[PDB]
Amino acid sequence: MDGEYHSPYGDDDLYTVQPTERSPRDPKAGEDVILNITTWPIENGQDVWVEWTKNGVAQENVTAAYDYNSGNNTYWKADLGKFEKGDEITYTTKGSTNGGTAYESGPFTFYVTDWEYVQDVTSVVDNGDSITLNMTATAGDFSPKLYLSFEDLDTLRMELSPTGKETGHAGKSGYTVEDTAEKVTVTTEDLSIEIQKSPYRMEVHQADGTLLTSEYTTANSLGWLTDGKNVINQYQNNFMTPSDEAFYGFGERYDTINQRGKDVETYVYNEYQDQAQTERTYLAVPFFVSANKYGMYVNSDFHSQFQMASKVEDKYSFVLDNDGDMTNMLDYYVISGKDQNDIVNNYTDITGKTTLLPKWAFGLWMSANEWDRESDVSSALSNAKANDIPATGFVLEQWSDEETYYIWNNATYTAKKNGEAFSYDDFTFNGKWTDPKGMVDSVHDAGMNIVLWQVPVLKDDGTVYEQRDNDEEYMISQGYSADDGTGAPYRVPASQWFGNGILLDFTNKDAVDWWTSQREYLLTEVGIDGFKTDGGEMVWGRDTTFSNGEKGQEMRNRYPTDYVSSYFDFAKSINPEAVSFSRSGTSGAQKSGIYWSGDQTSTFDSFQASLKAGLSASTSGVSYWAWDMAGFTGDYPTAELYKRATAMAAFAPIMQFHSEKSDPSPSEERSPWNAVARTGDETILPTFQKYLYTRMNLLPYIYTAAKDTADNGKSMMRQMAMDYPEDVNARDLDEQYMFGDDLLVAPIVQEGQTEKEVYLPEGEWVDIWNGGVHPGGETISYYADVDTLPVFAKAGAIIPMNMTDGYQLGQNVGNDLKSYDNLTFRVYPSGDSEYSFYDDVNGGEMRDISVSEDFANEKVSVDLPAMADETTMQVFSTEPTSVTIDGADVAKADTLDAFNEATTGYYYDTVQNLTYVKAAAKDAKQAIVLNGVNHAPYEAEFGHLTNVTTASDHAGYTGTGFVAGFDAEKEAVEFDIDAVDGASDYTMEVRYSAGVEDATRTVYINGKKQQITLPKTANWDTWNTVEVPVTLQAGNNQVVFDFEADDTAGINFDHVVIKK
Ligand SMILES: OC[C@H]1O[C@@H]2OC[C@H]3O[C@H](O[C@@H]4[C@@H](O)[C@@H](OC[C@H]5O[C@H](O[C@H]([C@H]2O)[C@@H]1O)[C@H](O)[C@@H](O)[C@@H]5O)O[C@H](CO)[C@H]4O)[C@H](O)[C@@H](O)[C@@H]3O
Ligand SMILES: OC[C@H]1O[C@H](OC[C@H]2O[C@H](O)[C@H](O)[C@@H](O)[C@@H]2O)[C@H](O)[C@@H](O)[C@@H]1O
Ligand SMILES: [Ca+2]
Ligand SMILES: [Cl-]
Ligand SMILES: [Cl-]
Ligand SMILES: [Mg+2]
Ligand SMILES: [Mg+2]
Ligand SMILES: [Mg+2]
Ligand SMILES: [Mg+2]
Ligand SMILES: [Mg+2]
Repeated sequence: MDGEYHSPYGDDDLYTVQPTERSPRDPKAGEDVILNITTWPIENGQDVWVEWTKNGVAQENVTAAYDYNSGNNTYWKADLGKFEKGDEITYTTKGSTNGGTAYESGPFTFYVTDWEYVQDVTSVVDNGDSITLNMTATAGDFSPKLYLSFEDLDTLRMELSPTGKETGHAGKSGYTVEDTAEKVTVTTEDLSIEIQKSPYRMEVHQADGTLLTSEYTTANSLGWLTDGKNVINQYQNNFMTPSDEAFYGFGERYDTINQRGKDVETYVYNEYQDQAQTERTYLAVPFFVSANKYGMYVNSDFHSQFQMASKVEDKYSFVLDNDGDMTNMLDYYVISGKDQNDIVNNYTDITGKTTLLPKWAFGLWMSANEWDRESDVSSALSNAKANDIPATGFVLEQWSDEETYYIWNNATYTAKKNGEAFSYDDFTFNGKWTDPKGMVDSVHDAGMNIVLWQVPVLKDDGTVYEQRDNDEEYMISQGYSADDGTGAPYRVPASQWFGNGILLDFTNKDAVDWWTSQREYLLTEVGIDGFKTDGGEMVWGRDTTFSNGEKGQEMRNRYPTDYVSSYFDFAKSINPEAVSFSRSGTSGAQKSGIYWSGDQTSTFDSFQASLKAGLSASTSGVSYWAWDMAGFTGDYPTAELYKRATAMAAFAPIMQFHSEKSDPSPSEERSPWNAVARTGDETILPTFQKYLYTRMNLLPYIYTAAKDTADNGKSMMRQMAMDYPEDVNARDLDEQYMFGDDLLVAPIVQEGQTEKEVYLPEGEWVDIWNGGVHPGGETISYYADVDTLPVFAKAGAIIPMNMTDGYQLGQNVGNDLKSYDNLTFRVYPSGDSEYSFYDDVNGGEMRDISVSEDFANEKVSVDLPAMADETTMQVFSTEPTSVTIDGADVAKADTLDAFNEATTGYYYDTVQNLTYVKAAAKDAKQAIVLNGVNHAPYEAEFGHLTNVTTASDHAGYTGTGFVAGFDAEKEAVEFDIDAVDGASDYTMEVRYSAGVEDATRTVYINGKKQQITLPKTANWDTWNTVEVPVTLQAGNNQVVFDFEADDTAGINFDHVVIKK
């Protein structure tokens, strides 16, 4: 016998076990305890046994029996039997061959547990800023205490002390209590908390009485798992949930946006590519938002399992782990708010606000693992320029020596001792990187910023490399690693990524200062702009111990955020414009930069999953989210996937392309120029350009939304139910979302699809590309070829943009971040709307713009505040008869060139139905009024057409053309028309041409028929308007124009306008 081995918890992995563990790891009462033991080599005459005590009394030895052999080893099972709650078992496993050398493992101790639950509230003590509920338990001899406090008047905090020896924290005092013999009610202006005393049971209501959530119907819902003497290993609570409740968030989730029916694990993990299928994630957060208008946050870094109607149909539960410490209270919050986004804001009050990033973060980020030398970088920059791709972000991954990870590849130097930091001058730069500072300089010269890839582990694959060995030596001697629980440094389990490597203990300030000081020259001298801090999901083992005294169970989820946050703050301390780009974290991750969805494939299935990950991450407070556009590996994406992915990426929080392969032939770059090369489809380039340029045109709206995230907790990209939680059609949507406050984006995420369903909530929605109007409250069908993305503006939207003199979306404005070309505000008038623009170009002043729609009196008014730049309003309406600024008429410009050369004026874009109004910069409010205007036209060519087509051969039409002829039976044009101001009579203007003879058409208004006369126009190049009286009602009015048997003559139908 060369050895024996048993270790009850193995690596403490949630998904797998080592072959020498105890099962169950933590025995409960009535569970059979099995010890898996190994001996080597495989040899006859081996004896394996267990020496042990139960409650301090020696037991008869238990003999192990063989299980199987594998490799050089024999595996055995020793059966200890079942135990009762309270039993303390201590054991040593032993092996020997023929009475000789006994080898052993242990001693190991476990305490047998069982569940104890809250029974009744015996007394209530109101301390003014906290309330204590003294309770009885269903079993055992504890005297538990549940403390209630208010983090705010709409945010309830519960802290449970099973033994009653701990005390909860103070909160707000603005509550009242109505305590009676059978019940206690705690009320604030936002919540009503009703608590039955016997048995204890809590219901959380809004002040108006509406139920938010409640503990399970049978009570005894709240519990702890204990042996009654030494340990508390888990906590649980159970709640009632009706069949229709939807549950969002839980960190970044790849399988579904609605976790109803799932057992959700709060456990960070590095799962390569099949995150959806395994239901795993790098970024896990114990916070969810329910469409029933509340969120719940379990405040603990230990692993938890959320059982969302996965066991019993009307029950959800959380089971939270603990390390045994009986003084650790259960601490969770039930979070209300003014709306769903305010619930997220309240959550970030507790766990941390998003840190506003510099504007460069919101441009295109270019990346490819294959970029591994200076010539690759100069080529990327030249290709970007040759293809008119003004990106703002650049990433290097394969930049280092691949040993120390803070030294440029090929650099030579005099190896240092004692972890002393190098300076740029210490190195002689060779081969792939002859001048790193110059390389960096060239990136900045192109208007981009660079980040370098990092890991939180000191590599140790057993190979010899002088400087790495020097650092490992120093790190261990300073106690800069975490401890394995025996005085030795913690190493990542062997079979994992960076197996055998030593983690830097990021809880240890001195260790962090040392680790970062090795990277300092990169920021102070080389001039980088941040780090792509990869990995973090590397803490295994229960006995793993950190300088803060916490161990592995508690630190696994926290470690990656301690790591990311440590680098983020460090980089920023030296360079205020620095940005981190990471993948792993837990609650609080949002404070430290960008999170991307990790490693996926270039397929539509993966694209769908990526969108689910961004939507769930959003609800969980991680707003600055990215993904590898079109996937980073697998067979190269098809032109169709690359085009569909580019569209979505451009209308996402962070836009970034990337690829896995280190030295492929041909190139695996997910760049647009390489995509053209690989697919042979040259049309990819102008489509990518269109989207990238549109994003840059929208950068003012995007960056303002980025600031709203930081200040008010509203994520940039949001699942539909975050804005419409009561809308039954919005609950499960995962192929569209809101972007900023006012844009609805509906990416085509299915292969071969061109008929896109888009669910439109209540109100009016306008296609931002062409001015097509879509009343809300139904699912429409939008024809989207491979180059097209449905995007719609909400009623009342005010959207800042940076336009060229062309003034259309999709025109290249460049990547200048320090000035605007033509600062423009796109407006869709609807009642009174306001917007606060973040003018970062001019010191970050908030510009409060308001708009007052008054179509009933043919007017739209804009109150423009003082600005530092010339402004152009683009207002969706019919053509004005006049426009005033401060009561003085501004000049009408007949052409766009004339509009551009003017200092002030107005111009009507006939194709887009937009009135441009130009105002000069002034240190004073300016009152703009558009007179004689009506709601924009409903274009006939955008209507639902039956057996009739469009044309554009006779000039003077609005929109893109008109419906041509429309002169045969069963030919029809149907509009979806909104009442401008509620149910009422209105005048409908019908614009047409009838160059040959008088005509008539039949019109149906919500089923009510009338015939209209359309007299002859001078010729087909002459348009006329006819006014028809209609009665419209609230919502969507179906207005169908038909050519019936008694109708006559051909016309060209331009549009209809609704007015008073
Ligand atoms: O050759 C010139 C002529 O060609 C097309 O039609 C010939 C069409 O003429 C007479 O009928 C038309 C009918 O089709 C419809 O026309 C509307 C259409 O008019 C112009 O285009 C016609 C073509 O249809 C063109 O002049 C115009 O440019 C276009 O924009 C309009 O949509 O309705 C008119 C009025 O009732 C009718 O006169 C003729 O009766 C028929 O035999 C012949 O096929
Ligand atoms: O939102 C309106 C409309 O947008 C697209 O169609 C625009 C398209 O409509 C007609 O075919 C005109 O003749 C063209 O000039 C326009 O480009 C969507 O495909 C459609 O579904 C949507 O309703
Ligand atoms: Ca038209
Ligand atoms: Cl007209
Ligand atoms: Cl009517
Ligand atoms: Mg699906
Ligand atoms: Mg609040
Ligand atoms: Mg290369
Ligand atoms: Mg700098
Ligand atoms: Mg009004």
